[PDB]
Amino acid sequence: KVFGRCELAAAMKRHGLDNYRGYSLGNWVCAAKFESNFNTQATNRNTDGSTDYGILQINSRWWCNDGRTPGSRNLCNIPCSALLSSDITASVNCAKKIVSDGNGMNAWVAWRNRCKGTDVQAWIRGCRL
Ligand code: NA
Repeated sequence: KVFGRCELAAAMKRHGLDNYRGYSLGNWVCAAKFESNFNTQATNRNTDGSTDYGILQINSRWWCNDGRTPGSRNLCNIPCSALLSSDITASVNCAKKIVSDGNGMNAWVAWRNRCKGTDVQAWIRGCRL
């Protein structure tokens, strides 16, 4: 599924991401925009052989099981394929554990490089929330 900007903002809010660990909804929408372009089916191979899955490009190195990432963990206790669902529940639940792990949204390098410190409220402007 490719979400609209306001459609994803609404889904993230419904799933309790809005101000989760102090990150306003604009931060989550901005991160999703640059990680996946709002496409739940996005996958990208990392040089280390891990893979990133879904709207928030969650990495098989630590967070999900894809069966092809040697020496990796599955800290969200999920098949990485669950991160590709049109339903964002598994991505949201797993993103709550990632952003809780000590470095907040810096875990998303595209968030650090493209969202952090910017006018992230612009990402939910005009949305009926
Ligand atoms: Na893994």
